[PDB]
Amino acid sequence: MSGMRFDTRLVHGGRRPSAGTGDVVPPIHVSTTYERRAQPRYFYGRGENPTREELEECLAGLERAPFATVFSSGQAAAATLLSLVRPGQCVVSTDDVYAGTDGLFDLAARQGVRVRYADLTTPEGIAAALAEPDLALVWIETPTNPLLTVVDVAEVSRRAHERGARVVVDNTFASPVLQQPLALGADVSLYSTTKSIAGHADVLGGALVYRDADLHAAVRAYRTTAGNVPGALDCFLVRRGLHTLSLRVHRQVATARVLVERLRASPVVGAVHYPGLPEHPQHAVVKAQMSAPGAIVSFDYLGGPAERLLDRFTLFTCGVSLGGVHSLVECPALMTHRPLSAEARARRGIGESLIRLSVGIEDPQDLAEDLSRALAG
Amino acid sequence: MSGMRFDTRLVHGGRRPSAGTGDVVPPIHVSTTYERRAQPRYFYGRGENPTREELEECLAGLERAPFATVFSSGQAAAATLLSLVRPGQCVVSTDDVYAGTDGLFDLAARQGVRVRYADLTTPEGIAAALAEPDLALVWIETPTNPLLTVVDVAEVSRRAHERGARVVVDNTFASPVLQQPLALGADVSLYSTTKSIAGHADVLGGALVYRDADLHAAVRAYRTTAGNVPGALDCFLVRRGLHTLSLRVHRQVATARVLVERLRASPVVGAVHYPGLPEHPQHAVVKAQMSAPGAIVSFDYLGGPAERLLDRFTLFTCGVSLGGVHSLVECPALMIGESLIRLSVGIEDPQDLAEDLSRALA
Amino acid sequence: MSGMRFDTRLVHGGRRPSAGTGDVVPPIHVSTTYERRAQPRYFYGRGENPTREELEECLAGLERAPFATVFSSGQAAAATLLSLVRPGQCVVSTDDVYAGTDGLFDLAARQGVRVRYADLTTPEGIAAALAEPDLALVWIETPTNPLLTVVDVAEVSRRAHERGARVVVDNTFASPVLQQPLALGADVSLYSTTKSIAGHADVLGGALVYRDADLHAAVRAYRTTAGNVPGALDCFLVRRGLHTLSLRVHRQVATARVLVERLRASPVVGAVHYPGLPEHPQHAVVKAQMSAPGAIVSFDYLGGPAERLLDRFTLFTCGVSLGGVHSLVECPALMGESLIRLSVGIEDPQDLAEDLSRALA
Amino acid sequence: MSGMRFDTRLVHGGRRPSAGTGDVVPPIHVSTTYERRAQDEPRYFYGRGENPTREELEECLAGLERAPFATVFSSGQAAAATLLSLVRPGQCVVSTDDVYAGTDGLFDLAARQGVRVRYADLTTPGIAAALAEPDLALVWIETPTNPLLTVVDVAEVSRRAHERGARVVVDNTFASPVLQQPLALGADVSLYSTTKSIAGHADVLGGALVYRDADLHAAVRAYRTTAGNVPGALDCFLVRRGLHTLSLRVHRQVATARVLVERLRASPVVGAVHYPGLPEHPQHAVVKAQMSAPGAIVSFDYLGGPAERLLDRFTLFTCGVSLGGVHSLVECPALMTHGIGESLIRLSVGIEDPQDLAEDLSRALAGG
Repeated sequence: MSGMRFDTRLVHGGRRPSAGTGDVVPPIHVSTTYERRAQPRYFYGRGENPTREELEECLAGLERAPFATVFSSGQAAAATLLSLVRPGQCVVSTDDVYAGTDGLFDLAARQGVRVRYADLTTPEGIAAALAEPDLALVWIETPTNPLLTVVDVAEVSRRAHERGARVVVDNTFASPVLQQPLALGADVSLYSTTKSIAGHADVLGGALVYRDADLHAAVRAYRTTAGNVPGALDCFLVRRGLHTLSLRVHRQVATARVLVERLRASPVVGAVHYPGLPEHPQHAVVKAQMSAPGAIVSFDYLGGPAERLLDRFTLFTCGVSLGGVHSLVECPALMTHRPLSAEARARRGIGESLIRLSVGIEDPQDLAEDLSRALAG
Repeated sequence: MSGMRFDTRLVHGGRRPSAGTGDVVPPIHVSTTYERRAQPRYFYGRGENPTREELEECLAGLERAPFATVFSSGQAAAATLLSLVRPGQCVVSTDDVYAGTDGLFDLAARQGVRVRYADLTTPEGIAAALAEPDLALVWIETPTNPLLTVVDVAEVSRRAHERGARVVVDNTFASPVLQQPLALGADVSLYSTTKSIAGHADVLGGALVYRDADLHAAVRAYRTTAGNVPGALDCFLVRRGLHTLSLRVHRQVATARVLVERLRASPVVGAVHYPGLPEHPQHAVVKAQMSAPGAIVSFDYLGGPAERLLDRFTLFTCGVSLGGVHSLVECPALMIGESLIRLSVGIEDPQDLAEDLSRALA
Repeated sequence: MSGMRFDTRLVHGGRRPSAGTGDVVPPIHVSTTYERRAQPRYFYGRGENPTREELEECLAGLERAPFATVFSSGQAAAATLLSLVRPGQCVVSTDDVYAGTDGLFDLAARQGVRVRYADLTTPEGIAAALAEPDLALVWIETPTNPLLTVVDVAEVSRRAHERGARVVVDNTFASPVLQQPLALGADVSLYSTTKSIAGHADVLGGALVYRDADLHAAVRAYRTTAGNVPGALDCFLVRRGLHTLSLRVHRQVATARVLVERLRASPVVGAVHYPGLPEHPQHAVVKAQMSAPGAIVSFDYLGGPAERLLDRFTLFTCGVSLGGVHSLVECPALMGESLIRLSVGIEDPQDLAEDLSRALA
Repeated sequence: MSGMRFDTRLVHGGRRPSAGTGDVVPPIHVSTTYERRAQDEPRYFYGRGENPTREELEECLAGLERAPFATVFSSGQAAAATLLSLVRPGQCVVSTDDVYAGTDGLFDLAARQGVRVRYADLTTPGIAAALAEPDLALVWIETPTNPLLTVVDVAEVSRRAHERGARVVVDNTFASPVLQQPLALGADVSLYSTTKSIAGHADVLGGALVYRDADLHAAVRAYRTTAGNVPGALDCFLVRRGLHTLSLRVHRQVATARVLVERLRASPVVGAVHYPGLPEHPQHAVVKAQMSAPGAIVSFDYLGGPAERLLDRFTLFTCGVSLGGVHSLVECPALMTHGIGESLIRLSVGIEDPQDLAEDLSRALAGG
């Protein structure tokens, strides 16, 4: 795939043509076991599988990276990377990370990993955070959920590498269509492929994309031992969804922009959060590192109880997750951030009436009409 | 899905709620049999299946039609419709029809059906064609393969209905994104969903979309008896591909236009066939019945035997079929001049495809 | 697979090695299209598919036959075979065929095929039946549904071939574990693989198994033109179920014998139909052509409306189809008026016997 | 499934009715996301946490051991990793010396987290010494062992371990719940690679834990959700589908293994033959007390020359690792997976015809 552009690699990356039969779509390798005398690289499915390898080759290609490793889930990918941090070492992350990531951070702390939360949006926040001794890993999620703030990956990576730390970007929100963490200076891109990469809300998966060969050996050794491998049929569905990733993301972004303007015009809407708004507090950073501002929107609803707003949607689905072809709506205080106390949410800037939209690929006018009907301004 | 626009119907058409569990993507119904005391519409998988029905509901909705029936393949859909023509009756069709369709025509002829091929692009061709006695079915493929000629569906349908005949359009090439045969006056839209509807070259399927309730009973009776039904996992894959149909088709068309301009400037290219060219012999009809001119292109290669060109592609795949995410190239005569080449445009980067095409031609 | 016994062929028949990777289970070929320059037998999925071919090789091997062809369903396999009969020619069939088969016979008749139903259990029935002019096909279902009548395949085949007719046996009920129609002299074995061959009630399929090369060309030409091909994922599920076919059938038969003993001892049961009973009117034929008497049983219920009996089962499932791991019960007249049919699954025989007894009570 | 016998539970365990349509085989729930307003009782939020197809498989597995809980995983390793994650810094795990290589791999990781791992001989009243360890949290029993097929008395070790307050897990992958019931024997957890005989068709990876403790249940589910080592729905469907025929396959495999053992005992190029069913097996009394049949794994010392040459001669047995599937497998632990001689050979007996398998084995042993 040398010289081929992004949209071509989506279709042909890892597409091994089939010797003898010539299948355009590679066959699905379900076998757990391999005949030793018929080859000698394939021994057992937990360690080796061609369908899985083809997906990894495709993902790596999307970032022009030498390596990728896929997992049973996004959580499993994060767990694997975090497992490389030793007791006594430090991970610096931000406060507002994905609840699952925080869940993993809690597990790591109980094994003696130091987790330090920080403000990575200011020079003083960054300097303070990276002053931590034995700093092993800087964990960046950008844009963040659900307030959609962004962290300057290139700048944090520069400062972090001065301290000898590894930098990972959870790039699930943006996808490699919109953001290229390795090109920005990060060491690892982390994905829940469950979201926009597979894109059809019908399979779980995770991925790490990176360039370091020692990291590659460590990641592969842990996956084989921990056994957090995806099934071949799952890899097939992720790979199949991947073909249309740039098509889907481009449509989702265009519709999100339309919905943001509807929200700004509604009398029952307060603050509107979107990386693309000119008045976004980190607009220069968004423009510098995202080719488009994404398909997630959040806003403060002023018109009455959030539960009633959620009940009025007839096209948007009320549920968690994001990135899929079906548009979704949730209220973080009632759903994704319900386990937190009201005081914890207040401290994080997550109001009771904050609403989050994940824009799918439905007709933008249908989505706009459903939103207006629900808002009932 | 009333009031919902096309792209919304692609995502939510037939997206039946799961009571209790609340699944957004409906679960895949693989069971061949059903407990009778637990219900009473479902008896046996060949007759009834919820996953298959959801796909049919989606397809019917894309044409705002009351009925759709899916099949194990496009050929099976065609066979089913053709089975309704009785011995002694006549089918009139476009001359360049799909070889499989012609294969079916040969079978029908051996059953006492009269098959007549005709030029349906002229008023004289149509009048001559539709003068056949016992005319039961007019079989229109438009645009045609591989010269991409176009037939006026509304006009042929008007004349055919005066003779009481049924009109089917094989709408595989254009897809319902670009052409709406029922809205143009046809009685049936026929699809190989194997091509652009499923779109990922990993499943076979067919479909009929139509409005007549008597036709519906006959089509379903034949499918149940002949058993040319698709599997549930196949319906799942077709339905999954359908979500992105308008995304894929719009991209394929945009890139086809880019390739056509590259072809027109190549000195080893002669005639270029594409419904979107201003000088296309039926361009007025294209503008009237297609919302965009499609993703299939054909052209005369002047540089020698087609094999010389075909061996040089490094991104296009040399193989048959069309409509998929992977770009395909073939020589119809090998796989209509000896050096006529047909392109099926996929969703790769247009500049990569244009470079591969230019490299092969040079 | 030469020299390998039946149970081995179930596991390794058509199990083509994967060059390079060495997969023990062959990978699933979903691709509809093939690169021409990368080979040249594979052009398009409706015509050619390695996963489908592997299943066909396995099925042919189970009857030591050169050819097999699989289809989207048992009905499609039957329809394909029926398409070879010309208007004006005659098909002779057993009177007790599958309802779907009767549906196909009606379709064929509306195209000018003559269908004659006959008693193929007596010498006079056979002689009368096979006297039809232009006899093209003799259609044997044995044991029959739902009365479990049995037809002597070797004898009918002998007489039919004298008349130049082709003989097909619908071998769905028995499966190739219990009955081998080609070895008995028939020309074609027909299967709904939907039933015991796939065995898990989760995929539709059909198959024809035969030896004639001209028939092969005709069958494949029709399948390609009619497009009644199965998908690769479906072929995968059928092939996967096939591994355990003899294990499942042996268990089902053993349990069926226990249930038959229960039925015969019930005061609310009249006639009991089962090929293995000494008093079955064709028991000598059963002993000569079936290695075991099958897993299907039917009987007359005398205790009241069939619906009342059906409602009382708590383990048997009330539904159509047969051959699967789940035991099924149906009333043919609703789905004599009081005839009940059992399809025995692989549950514990004592659990199934208790359920049947509670229901009859 | 109350009152139903084992073979019935294989077919109907977890076979949840489909409201409205009445599907006999439950539909495959592939959706990762769930509509919140569509649930009378809100149980499904997100696929990593909840999935009906996965739950039906778990319900079936739990039912096979008459246990209240089961949890399935992306692999056997992931099931083991989950259980091992619950051992805290400062605590001790005691294990059978000859454990599965992957289990040893996990033990190495745990040791780097401040867990003390002690290997022991649990076949002799070895047990007392082993269980004298301070802070003993977990006793890890694999029985029969691989590849020498020695057996550990589960009830006895469980008795001694519980006096010390330790948890007892049995890796029951080799025997399967058809032949051995660790929870009925006194253990706290049954651990499976369902990749092997439970799925049985060598076409899906999976793992499982089966247990009774509700506090354990909460911890195991919390870890699986956070670590994300969950299986896909299509994989659960394939494991569940394979499970239907589990007792049929195992009974056949055992019968054929007994035939092969007799063939092996008659060979001039075979030394020691290892099989739990042999009368002279050193733990024969324990085998009879805790296994309903002696299993489908056989190993033996090959005396005829280099093992690599022997492996090349099989034409029906497949040379490869893993076990329990419908296809018979052969390996040489010293050359492949690993008192294990250079010429020790292990057979995993499949469901092929016993006479075909015996002839292939005899042909390979004879050479020529």
